[PDB]
Amino acid sequence: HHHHHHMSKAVVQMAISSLSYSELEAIEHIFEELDGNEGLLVASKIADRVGITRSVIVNALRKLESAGVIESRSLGMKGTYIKVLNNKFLIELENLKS
Amino acid sequence: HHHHMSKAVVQMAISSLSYSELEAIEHIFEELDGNEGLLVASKIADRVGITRSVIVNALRKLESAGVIESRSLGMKGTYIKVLNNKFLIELENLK
Amino acid sequence: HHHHHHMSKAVVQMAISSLSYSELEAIEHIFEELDGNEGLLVASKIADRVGITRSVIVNALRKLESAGVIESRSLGMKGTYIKVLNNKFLIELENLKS
Amino acid sequence: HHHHMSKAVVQMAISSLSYSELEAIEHIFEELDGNEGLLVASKIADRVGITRSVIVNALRKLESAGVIESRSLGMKGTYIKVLNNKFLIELENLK
Repeated sequence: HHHHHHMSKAVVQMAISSLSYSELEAIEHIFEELDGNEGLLVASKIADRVGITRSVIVNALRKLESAGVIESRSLGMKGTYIKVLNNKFLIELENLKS
Repeated sequence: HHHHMSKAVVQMAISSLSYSELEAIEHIFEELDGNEGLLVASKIADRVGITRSVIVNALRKLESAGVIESRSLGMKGTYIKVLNNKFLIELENLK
Repeated sequence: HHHHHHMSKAVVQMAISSLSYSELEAIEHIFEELDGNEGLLVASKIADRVGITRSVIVNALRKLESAGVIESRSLGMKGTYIKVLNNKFLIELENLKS
Repeated sequence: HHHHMSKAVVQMAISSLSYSELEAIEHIFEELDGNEGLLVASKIADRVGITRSVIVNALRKLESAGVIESRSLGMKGTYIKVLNNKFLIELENLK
């Protein structure tokens, strides 16, 4: 049936295993402030809430993007515009919520 | 903590398998226990109805992924050891 | 320096290892009819040339897309519009040309 | 043919390493040969200038990827075997 999504799973799985614990924790908050597949992130709000520096938000972000799971864009000014490219991602995230 | 790389490795490995190759290990591994044991690809081809080659390179792939090991014995069988903790569970639910 | 591209490499590497030999061979031709990063593919021309059916072209294609290396779009009519999303891909391709 | 999954596995593994973790195995593995041997993470921390923990979980990751194995001995060392053919070359050129 399932058109072997696996590949998309694998990718996500990989992406995740590379995150640090702080980066992982940062990710669950980031993708919950999201409105489904695309949205806007203000890193300060996340940073303030979780008690970590924007670097870890930023880095978490890069790691994901470099694995091609997301794509993200400078809205200079206010936040950063995030778009999920991989359907299986939010499952895993939503899954292992701890 | 680290068990994601391992999941990844499994999904990576299992996702490079041809559809018929997936089917074939599906059965190799329903030939139970869950660590080690053996068969011959003759006895599963003349049995499930899939040629003895798809068995042989389905294996060759899991083994290239590091997911398993196999001393192919001296012709009288082919010994399989799952050396990847998580292959076990991650297999089960498959298509 | 290199902002750990690795992840993008890994992804590509993975994508590749899943292709069949015919699918691999099909890929080198597809991505050479390309004009750099994006372009247009007519699968029949490829099929005719390499002597394989459109299914393998199509499948090769899916595998890549599902690993998020490319994205591809129905131009119904004429060809299929292909876009490379991963910078490290064409290196590997261009690399292992055989 | 199949040696791509293996490359993949290596790039996968090595890409999950922290920058300092990469640096640390860089040296663990310049402590040469190219299959097996040992050290202690005490003797490389009080040596290269990186703490003994980054050594320990850099290892834990390569080993979760299946790239290596380690019986951590009985405190008097820590035995390392690269069990992945291609880790060898793929390491070399690193950042």
